[PDB]
Amino acid sequence: HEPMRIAGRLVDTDDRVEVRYPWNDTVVGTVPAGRAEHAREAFAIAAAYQPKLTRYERQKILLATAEALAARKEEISDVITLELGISKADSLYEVGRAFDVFTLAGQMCIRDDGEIFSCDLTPHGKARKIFTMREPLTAISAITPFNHPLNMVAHKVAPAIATNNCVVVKPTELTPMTALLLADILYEAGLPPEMLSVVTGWPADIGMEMITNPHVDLVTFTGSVPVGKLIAANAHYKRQVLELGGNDPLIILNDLSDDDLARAADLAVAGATKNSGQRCTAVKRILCQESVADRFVPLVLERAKRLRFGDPMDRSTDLGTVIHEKAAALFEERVMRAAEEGADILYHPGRSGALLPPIVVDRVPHQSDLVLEETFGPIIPIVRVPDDDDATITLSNSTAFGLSSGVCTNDYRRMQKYIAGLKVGTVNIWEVPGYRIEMSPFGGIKDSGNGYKEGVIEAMKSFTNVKTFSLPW
Amino acid sequence: HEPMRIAGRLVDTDDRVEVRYPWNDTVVGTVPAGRAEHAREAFAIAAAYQPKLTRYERQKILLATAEALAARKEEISDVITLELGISKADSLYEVGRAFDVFTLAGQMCIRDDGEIFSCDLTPHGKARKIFTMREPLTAISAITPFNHPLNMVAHKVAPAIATNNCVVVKPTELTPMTALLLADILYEAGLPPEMLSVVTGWPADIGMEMITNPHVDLVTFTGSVPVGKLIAANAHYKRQVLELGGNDPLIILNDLSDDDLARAADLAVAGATKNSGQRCTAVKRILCQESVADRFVPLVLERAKRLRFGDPMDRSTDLGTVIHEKAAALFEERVMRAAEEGADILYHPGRSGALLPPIVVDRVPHQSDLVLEETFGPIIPIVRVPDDDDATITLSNSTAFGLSSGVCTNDYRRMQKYIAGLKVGTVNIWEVPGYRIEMSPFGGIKDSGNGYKEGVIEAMKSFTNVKTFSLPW
Repeated sequence: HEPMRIAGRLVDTDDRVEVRYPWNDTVVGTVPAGRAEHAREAFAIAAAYQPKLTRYERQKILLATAEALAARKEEISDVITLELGISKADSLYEVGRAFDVFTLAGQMCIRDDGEIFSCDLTPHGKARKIFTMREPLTAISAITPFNHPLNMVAHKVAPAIATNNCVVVKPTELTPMTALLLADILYEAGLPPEMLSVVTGWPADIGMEMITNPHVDLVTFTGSVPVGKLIAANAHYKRQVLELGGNDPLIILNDLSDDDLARAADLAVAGATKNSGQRCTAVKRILCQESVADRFVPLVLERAKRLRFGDPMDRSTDLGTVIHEKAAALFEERVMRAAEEGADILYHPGRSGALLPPIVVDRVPHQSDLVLEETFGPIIPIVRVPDDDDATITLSNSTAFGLSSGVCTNDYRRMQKYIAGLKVGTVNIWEVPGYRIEMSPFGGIKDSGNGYKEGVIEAMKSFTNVKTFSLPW
Repeated sequence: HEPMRIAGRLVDTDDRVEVRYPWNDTVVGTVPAGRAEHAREAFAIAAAYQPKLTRYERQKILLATAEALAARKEEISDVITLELGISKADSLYEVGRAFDVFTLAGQMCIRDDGEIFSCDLTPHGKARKIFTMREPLTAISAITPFNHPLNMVAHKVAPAIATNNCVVVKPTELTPMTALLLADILYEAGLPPEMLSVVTGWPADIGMEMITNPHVDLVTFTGSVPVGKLIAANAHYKRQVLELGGNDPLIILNDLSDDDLARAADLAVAGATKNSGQRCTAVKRILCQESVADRFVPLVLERAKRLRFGDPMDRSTDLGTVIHEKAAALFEERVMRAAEEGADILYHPGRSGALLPPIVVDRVPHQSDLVLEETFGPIIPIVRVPDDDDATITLSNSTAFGLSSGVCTNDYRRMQKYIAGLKVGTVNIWEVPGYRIEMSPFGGIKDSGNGYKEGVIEAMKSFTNVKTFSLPW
């Protein structure tokens, strides 16, 4: 039972949004069905407040938050698992990521990336210097998805704090409780309350206000392509940082030894199945060159069978549920359909509500919905691709997405060919597409994002205006 | 009489857009009334062509262009003056600016701003490095205003060349001939023709295609607020760099000696009247603190009276016309009206068609349209402000714009207070708002721009995607 947090105040409403635990579809919490007026108030407070925190004070708040996350991780991951349905293993891991986000944002506070230009450069030159500096925006709108109820909020809120911005968060109504808890932690860690609000409600009531409120200088959104494209249409003349899906490959080249195939298999399974496969950067396509497929697939199969799927609150569970039963149903459907198109299902112990096992499918036609569309579940789909890198690259690039990628090979020449040729934001050699540090530049192209980078450092830049000034010299 | 330049080809149409010389309203040229299909063809060519120029080759082209601009400056400034009506003095100066743009873009080519991250940073760390690199976009759409028929095209086209992009430019139908000439110079300088097209036509025909063409990854536009806002609304899910007007102050603080007032007066008159006052960063509001106004105003008056305004092709003319007679009429109107509201017209030798003298007006109510609106002409309007910096800053910040500013003072404390307090993209101490180098970060906030920086360096970043790659280490 959680009210909204509007600049530190608990704000309630009559109507409720029920939050259900996807494992057994029971109500585990309720939050307000907030309305435009609530967001509107949150933004007015945000706009009127001018943060004056020193970099030291910002760092203290961010580092205090990091410890609170560590200290309370069991509690916080319980909340995550209860609304999202991912295993405690995955949700404990999420708290670790959020711990990194706050720690790195805290540490980046001592950093000033100002520049200096000399002006006596051309025939038009002058004896003068130009200096750079950053300033915060009026207010920032953050809209977050169900997949990382904690880490997604952390990524949007920590850089805002670090830069003396005021942010208003609207988490998805599917997983709003983690956000509300994070706000409480932040207020306790000493954040001036005006710097953060978390509002909840139905998209038809409060969603549009997040996009159109006149005080909002920047909308930062992570979510689906259709909602993303909608936002891009409706947030006129506001800066927008849009992080949409991925359809990311793990590419297995034919130079690999059997030992290496086994490591690549480890990556494939982990990358496909972590967070119940609910990552923009999950392995959604395992592109295996024909030559090595017969050796590779059995290794994948063997690993997929070891995974324990079931009760997410059980600490020995590897793989919990996906967000809900109809997502699970849709994913299994895409599997069945691939099979009818010629795919070979190797492992499928059966779906149970929102609980999908780590289904292994081989010889997936790469046109088939399963892999052409983004499939946001723990499917392990192997697409057999030619023993030709140009063909492999063209195939890898043939979807509407372009976020991240993983390539397993020991041949440098081929490595750099893929690095140069994949149309994506990130190419990871010998790691899953999902691999990054919380502060490296993160973002996709094509349908994966509108082309701006995120991660702690780029978010901090993104959340400021550069002001220049020049002095006689 | 000039055709469009579509990837090096001369492309004509039956219907013509007449280009008129604002000095005497006669037709000096004609260009095609291009249509959506022409733009569409330019963009298809752009998208299909993958530039492979080395950085060396790019630099050669850019630097060869610079020398052609210097070599042909008399010819080029003639073309500018004949379609825009600014004095030869101003149009020669414009060629110098474009000379700088190409020179600096050329020299910035040897630069690689790639970064390296170590990954062994947290408990989730790995023995790995992440590396950064930049890649060009599919196609860039550039839309330019009448203001700087040459320099505005230069700023959009040079960084595109420098980054192996393909750009399609649509100059305003008011001053399209300079753009067409620059395209010819670029082709001669060795640019692969696919990398540049210049199309012309009515906004109602070809304008929208520039905004919505599916190959366009980025729209870069400089122009009016209304047209800017329209573009922001219509270019869904495209990156947009929007540079709108300014309403920029020159602020005269009360610490100044009479000697310093005289220098400040020089800045006020130059900043107000240069390019016939047709700069987004023109001095449009001279905010003089009361204490010094009686000493300052006469110094302004005296300098305004020295300006020679008349035939733009006369080399001793300082001040040519504005873009057309109805703009001129609108600006004079705002002056009359300010006078009715209590302003004091000190010098106004009379308007003649599009030719506006450098009108000096004192005691301008700062609510009056003349200074509250952007007045894009060589008006010299003095607004008397209180001997209070907080009031001065609040007044300066009270318009819908926020681009640049100038502050004349010798008191460091007050300097830094204005630097921190003015809500603008740039604060120039002891220079006009318009002062910058062609490669320093340039851009406004509020109604002045959508919040992204331009100038050669930021443009180059803007016109690329950052791709990261990581290697086991």
